[PDB]
Amino acid sequence: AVASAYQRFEPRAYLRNNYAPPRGDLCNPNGVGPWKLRCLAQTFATGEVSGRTLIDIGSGPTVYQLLSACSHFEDITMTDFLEVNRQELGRWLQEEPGAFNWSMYSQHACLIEGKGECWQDKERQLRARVKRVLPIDVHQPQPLGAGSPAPLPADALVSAFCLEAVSPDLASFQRALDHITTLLRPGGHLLLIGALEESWYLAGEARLTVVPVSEEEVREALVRSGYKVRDLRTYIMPAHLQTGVDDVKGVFFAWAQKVGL
Ligand SMILES: Nc1ncnc2c1ncn2[C@@H]1O[C@H](CSCC[C@H](N)C(=O)O)[C@@H](O)[C@H]1O
Ligand SMILES: NS(=O)(=O)c1ccc2c(c1)CNCC2
Repeated sequence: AVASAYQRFEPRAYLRNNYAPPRGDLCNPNGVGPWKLRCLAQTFATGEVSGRTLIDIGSGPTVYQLLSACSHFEDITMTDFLEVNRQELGRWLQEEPGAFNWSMYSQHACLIEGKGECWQDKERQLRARVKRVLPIDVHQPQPLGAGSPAPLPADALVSAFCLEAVSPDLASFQRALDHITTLLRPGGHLLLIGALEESWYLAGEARLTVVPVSEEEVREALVRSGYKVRDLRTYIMPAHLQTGVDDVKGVFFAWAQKVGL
């Protein structure tokens, strides 16, 4: 019944808590922001993660996780359980009033990538390759998609801070991973980012209870679901980034392959 708590989820508060200074201050190279974008950028740059269709699971109200991705997939589908979030994304996609400002992130993605691209072009490219924002539920064996417009099976998947924040225990976690994995073409690639050893995090009046997982638990989970773990890294949270919006201990990044056998 996490969903019950997620009913009170405030997008603007979530964004403010996790993507605005200090955590949203990309100037310092030792912060999470740089780190996250760096993991994402290096991965796609290897050129091994490519295709036509890609799906972002539990996008929430954020778009940074697709910044380096849009360069490699022409059809991008973003998703999220809450309508509030799908709407918050819409504001940015259609450049509506009050949309969130992702400039710092677009810019840094451009710096790390090194193609001399300007942030305006990357944002316009991402906006262009995002075809639709679909509701989803990782708890359903068929992720809230009876007959979804989304091209299946997607060529790749990306998920940031979703699974561990929507499942109450390690098993819900494991099963949810199984659910989304079905959406992925064999030989496909998964890019997973999430909290390490986190039990709660706020979001306005919403106070989410979550499953504290370790790098090892994540690895085992990926393996159980049939992935070869291509790359798995962890960022330990510095004291200055440890605010009162949660109790994260670190952030992990995983690059996995749906092993076709
Ligand atoms: N059953 C479910 N299946 C999938 N997503 C769910 C869900 N219940 C809640 N969510 C979504 O879980 C997300 C957790 S926060 C996710 C973080 C976001 N991807 C980022 O990178 O910042 C929210 O957008 C929330 O609405
Ligand atoms: N500081 S951060 O940008 O790396 C980040 C992003 C999302 C979430 C957390 C932390 C922790 N709680 C889940 C949401």
